[PDB]
Amino acid sequence: MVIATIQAEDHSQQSGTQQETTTDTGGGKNVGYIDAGDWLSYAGTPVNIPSSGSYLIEYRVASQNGGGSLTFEEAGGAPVHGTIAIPATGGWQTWTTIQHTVNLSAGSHQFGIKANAGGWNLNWIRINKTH
Ligand SMILES: OC[C@H]1O[C@@H](O[C@H]2[C@H](O)[C@@H](O)[C@H](O[C@@H]3[C@@H](O)[C@H](O[C@H]4[C@H](O)[C@@H](O)[C@H](O)O[C@@H]4CO)O[C@H](CO)[C@H]3O)O[C@@H]2CO)[C@H](O)[C@@H](O)[C@@H]1O
Ligand SMILES: [Ca+2]
Ligand SMILES: [Ca+2]
Ligand SMILES: [Cl-]
Repeated sequence: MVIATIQAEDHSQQSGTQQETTTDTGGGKNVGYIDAGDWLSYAGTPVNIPSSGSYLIEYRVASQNGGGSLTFEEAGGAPVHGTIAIPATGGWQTWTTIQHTVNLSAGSHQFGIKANAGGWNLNWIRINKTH
């Protein structure tokens, strides 16, 4: 089941990005202007992970030219949970949902996202239990 949908713009701390209106389905905002080394923290909204095992993490992303990469991690930078490439969608507001599985320990987590490479926008993240 879905543990949580986290809107990208609901970060508690960030470095180097900016919010903008999104035209994706449902409206609201996206995080843009993401460059290599930029980061977002969700430490202000802890997410309880009910059991140790596999979780499918989904990212609602847009990218004009491609080349982007992110790491899904614990806020602060360690441990790291996984990395995923962001494909080109051909527009800054042409959206798609990408997916990877990570393995998480049970308990209270504070998540963060680090941009390894830029060129992508983020609308929201969804964390799913798949074990
Ligand atoms: O890897 C070496 C390179 O590091 C670059 O700087 C990194 C830095 O080493 C790394 O620790 C940092 O991780 C951030 C982390 O600082 C930040 O912590 C937040 C926290 O989430 C927030 O809740 C709290 O309020 O404030 C903290 C900041 O004081 O969390 C994010 C998300 O988890 C982490 O990615 O990131 C830096 C930038 O990439 C150097 O710039 C480079 O010179 C060096 O070679
Ligand atoms: Ca930036
Ligand atoms: Ca959003
Ligand atoms: Cl970059």
